[PDB]
Amino acid sequence: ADFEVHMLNKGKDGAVVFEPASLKVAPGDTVTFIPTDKGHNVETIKGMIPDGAEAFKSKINENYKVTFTAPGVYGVKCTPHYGMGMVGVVQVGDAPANLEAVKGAKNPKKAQERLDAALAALGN
Ligand SMILES: [Cu+2]
Repeated sequence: ADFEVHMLNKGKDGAVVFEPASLKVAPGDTVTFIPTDKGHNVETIKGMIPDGAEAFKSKINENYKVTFTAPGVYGVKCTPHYGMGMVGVVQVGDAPANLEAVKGAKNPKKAQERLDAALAALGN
């Protein structure tokens, strides 16, 4: 299955957001990060990707389709807007096994707040 996430200067949750900021998918599903507004990208957050996955980083303004295979939680950021909290979580499967590893990863405050909210929205 294929899902879409919009990269926005602003949205429901305020300044510099992924919409949605949380997404539950199955192994092998894809997510396309869409540069609806200019100036954004998507990058994995260190400490927030499960065993068997590979970190990535898209180019600014790249329409970017990512396959999520290994189960668990994936934290993503927009590289320039990470400090400002432009972050999201993609969760592959239920009962993610890397949850406490990812909860311990270090993030700047606005990012941490939005990451915790996305984790809670996903049932964690
Ligand atoms: Cu951004």
